Amino acid sequence: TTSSALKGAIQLGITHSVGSLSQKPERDVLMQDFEVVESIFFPSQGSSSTPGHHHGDFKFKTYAPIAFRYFREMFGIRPDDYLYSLCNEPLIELSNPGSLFYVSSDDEFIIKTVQHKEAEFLQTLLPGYFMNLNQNMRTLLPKFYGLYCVQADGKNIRIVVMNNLLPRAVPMHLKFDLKGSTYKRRASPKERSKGVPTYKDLDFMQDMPEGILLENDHYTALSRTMQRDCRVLQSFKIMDYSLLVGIHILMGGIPAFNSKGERLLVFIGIIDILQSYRTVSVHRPSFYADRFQKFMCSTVFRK
Amino acid sequence: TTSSALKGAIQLGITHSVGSLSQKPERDVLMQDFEVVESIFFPSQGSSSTPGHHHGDFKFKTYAPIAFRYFREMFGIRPDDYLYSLCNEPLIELSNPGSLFYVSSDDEFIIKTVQHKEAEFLQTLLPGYFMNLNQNMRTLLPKFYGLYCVQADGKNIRIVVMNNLLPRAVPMHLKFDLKGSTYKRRASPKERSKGVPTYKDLDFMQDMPEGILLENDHYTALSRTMQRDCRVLQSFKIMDYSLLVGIHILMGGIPAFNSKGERLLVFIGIIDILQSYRTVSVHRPSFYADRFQKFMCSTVFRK
Repeated sequence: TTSSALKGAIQLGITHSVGSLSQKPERDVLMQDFEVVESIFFPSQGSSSTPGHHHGDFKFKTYAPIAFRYFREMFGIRPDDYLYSLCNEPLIELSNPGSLFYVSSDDEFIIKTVQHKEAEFLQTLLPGYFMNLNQNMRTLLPKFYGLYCVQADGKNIRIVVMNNLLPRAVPMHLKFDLKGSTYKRRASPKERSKGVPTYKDLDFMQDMPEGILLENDHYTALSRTMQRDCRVLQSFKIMDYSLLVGIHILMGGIPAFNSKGERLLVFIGIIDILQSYRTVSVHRPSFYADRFQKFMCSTVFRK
Repeated sequence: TTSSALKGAIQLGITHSVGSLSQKPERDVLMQDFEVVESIFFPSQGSSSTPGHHHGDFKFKTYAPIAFRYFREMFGIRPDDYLYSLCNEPLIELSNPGSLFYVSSDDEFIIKTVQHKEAEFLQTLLPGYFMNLNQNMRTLLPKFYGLYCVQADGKNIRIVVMNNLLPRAVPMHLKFDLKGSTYKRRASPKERSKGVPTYKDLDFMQDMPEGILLENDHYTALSRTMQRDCRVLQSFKIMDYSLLVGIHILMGGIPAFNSKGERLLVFIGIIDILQSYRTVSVHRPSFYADRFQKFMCSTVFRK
């Protein structure tokens, strides 16, 4: 039960870590806060912790606690809802190729697994992530809610908690994953035997040759924050990220769009961020991010 | 003419540096931006610059240009007004013991001189200063508008541009400079032969034994952002700063206050910041900042 052992510790780990944060009074974030790493150990019969069929014996670390309560707050995630969704309702597994990929019962939170490299990375990129939120409210970047580590019998599973663009609340008729490149960028046979498959660039150019149409006001805004997100991402030497796009042929938090003659609710966000600088040229990530926006404006079309 | 040589270069230096920034389109700040140092050289007869009786021959460096346009913007300093006030109206000198202390004609900007140490410092503390603005709008900290350096015949005069709490627009009947300490913290004989002298702690405790009274709403707010500013300052290992307080016995941007029976417009802000970590204990700055607020609540009184 590699999984059930993890599944429980994560729920038990967060209840404590975040629960006990909520007794302390809130106070602004300082630079020092991004580097903190608070831990706590979870024995079977520890008074101040709890025992468990899950909690056989382990330690639970949470990175940058105070930054993440900020980030949650700024995302509008009331902590009661956070730790209800995660720790109180049986979260559910999901195949997606040692790394796991869990999801909340309410399907508003993804819990991914991440390698030591990709995790320490994220950690270093918190201050830019902060500088981003506070300057670009409509940022299509991933919404990171938390970063933790379940150290288990001499092995560390580190995990990231984040939003889940396309939640299941509103149905998705179409899903595209887009990089602005082309090579082997079709869907696998397996993938198109799904119900609402996630197509890719080449698929999009033959299946949606007419673009996805937007009114000048909505397009302007989108162009604007693509450009901005791309400038950030570029700054961090990041690449191989894609624009996940949920089409809904109609809390409609989407944009006003049109097919080749019909009303739409698109739903989009940038994904697969944590990958940068470990042999690409010094001007590669720039090229990648130009290609990106320039292409997302044969994807999202105007007038 | 050590001074007139500086006075002109500063005006000529900023016009160019900031003027030419305004042709480029605005774009968000990134962490990389805090470390940039842009320069430009000012010969007598340089086409793309200008000549000058002031500009005999010098180089002009501006630190973190893009962060400072952000900070200006956030302070509501329209750049046309910035470089009119500074570069277009004859700024005026001021004794205040090689360091000079200029002021704008309109008296809305102080131009101080700073040593290599205190300047590089400020530079390192920009990201926290950013994290502060964006989290505490009513921050009693200094408003840094710009940081530059006039390299002159093989010597660097570095200078800081900032707000000027008590401007002369509204008259100041009383001025206090307060640290929450006491030792040799009286006014010099010279100082009290001024018109509107800047008294200090001991003076304040005998001259204002009745506090400075505030209504629960206004006091709450003040307490709150003292506490917060002090937490920031503490974080940066900073001390020997004071609360400059302008009393006006009545664009009234002050707070509602009362004397021992009369209406008031107080005007306050934290000053003398750039001094930290260069032999004080690891918990000294904390002690300094506790003393501070705890004392500023025998200075600013409630109910």
